[PDB]
Amino acid sequence: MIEAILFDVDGTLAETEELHRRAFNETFAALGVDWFWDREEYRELLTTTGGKERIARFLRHQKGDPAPLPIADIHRAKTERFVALMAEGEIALRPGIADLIAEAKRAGIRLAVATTTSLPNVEALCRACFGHPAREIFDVIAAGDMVAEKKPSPDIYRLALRELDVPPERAVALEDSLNGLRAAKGAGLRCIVSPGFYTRHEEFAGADRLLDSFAELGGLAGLDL
Repeated sequence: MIEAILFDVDGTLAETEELHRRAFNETFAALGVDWFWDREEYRELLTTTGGKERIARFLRHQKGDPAPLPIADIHRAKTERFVALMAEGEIALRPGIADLIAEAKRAGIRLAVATTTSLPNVEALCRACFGHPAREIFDVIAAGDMVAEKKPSPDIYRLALRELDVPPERAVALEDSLNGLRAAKGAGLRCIVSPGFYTRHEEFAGADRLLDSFAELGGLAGLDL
């Protein structure tokens, strides 16, 4: 039985990371520092999950301007920009996502996000893509600093499962990245992977299904096999 479906957010519900990159760059520009993350560098920086963590890693190694503000302050400013960007643009859910979530709801299946993205990021996506606050879409929101150890650690998925009160055998995860797959699998979850722009280069050995589009599931039916 599928009692619950768990979703990563960025790269799974919607293709958002390019917008995140824009928000980072426009933030650095706004602060007047010489930092710029191009697509190539951002692809590498995405192996560090967590916004603050990604900023920290970069600032530990980069040779340009020193940080003018602490990590958290930079991330807050970037978050405000991302939230604004989500509100104005026309971000679409990835193919198949809307239909799967509607099917699940009709079927009395609970939905959760398990993500390294922050809560304001989740809210922004839900408002823009679903037209409703996150709590109206997802029964359980496990996000950001709610756990100490980020993906590939399974901790965020363990938290999500604990809050859902659903054991892994009655749940399934949808992911877009290797770190995500590893985190789901470490929590004992079957995991459906469909990569996005920034993770198409990765390898997903051990994914229960690997798809070009979540639409290939044909909804709930594709989760059983």
